[PDB]
Amino acid sequence: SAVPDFNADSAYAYVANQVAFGPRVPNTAAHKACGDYLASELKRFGAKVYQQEAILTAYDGTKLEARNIIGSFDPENSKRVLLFAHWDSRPYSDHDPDPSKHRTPLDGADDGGSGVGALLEIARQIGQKAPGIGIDIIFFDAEDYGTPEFVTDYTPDSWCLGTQFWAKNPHVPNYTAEYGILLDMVGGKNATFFKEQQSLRAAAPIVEMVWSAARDLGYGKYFINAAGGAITDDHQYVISGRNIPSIDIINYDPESKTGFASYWHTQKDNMENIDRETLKAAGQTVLEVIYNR
Ligand SMILES: [Zn+2]
Repeated sequence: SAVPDFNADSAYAYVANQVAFGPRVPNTAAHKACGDYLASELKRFGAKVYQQEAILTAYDGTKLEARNIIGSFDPENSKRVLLFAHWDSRPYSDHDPDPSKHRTPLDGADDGGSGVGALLEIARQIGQKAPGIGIDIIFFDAEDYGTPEFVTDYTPDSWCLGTQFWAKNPHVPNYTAEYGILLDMVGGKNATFFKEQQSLRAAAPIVEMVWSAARDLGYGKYFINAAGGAITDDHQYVISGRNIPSIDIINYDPESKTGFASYWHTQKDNMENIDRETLKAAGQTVLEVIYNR
């Protein structure tokens, strides 16, 4: 139609390809190899790719060799939409039931892999058929290296470090877009995306447009027509730092102890939860919106 077909098999394979490297922990070989892969994949689609490298400081003082990866399509268009996700994997499994796993990196299949894999498939479609507005795909680094449950000292703003850096130092001067859409944990079987509070406060028309498109397409069992909780995530820093109204599409459970999927920040954030039908619902909705709303 006006709108390309999101190939969920393809998105799933992009998730699997990330996970295959090993956990994408900043400073590791797996992180460097996966980042190189992500950059090359955006370039093959025809994006103008920027690799923003910066040394960021984690809550414990670790210097992180961070790399935000930006792919820009129709780069001279002043009218743009930002689509983003984090690509790092957490170095801890600090919600794992087994204390011997708390200090072990997780695969981050849903928490990292899913949003990036959905965006890779979206970007693949954009490369084949221009939507008529500029699109920037951003994979933000060092999102999930915040203070773990077993550390008692507090550090403000310890999450979303790559986004914090970019928002202050964008890849092009005074970068702006009409709106932003973050995908985070968009791969889990039977995921439920509620209207997140920061998204509504900053960008209710964007929320409404996306949730209505999802309903039009038949994905209302995923895009729940209800208010969710407030979630700390990369979009808050895009809102505060670049003044781009942005939303978060994220699996939320209003009755979970953490608000997240059962496997969040555990060793079970692995490929077994990833589901083509969930990826399809998220990805096709985003295509509908950027091409056709
Ligand atoms: Zn996480």
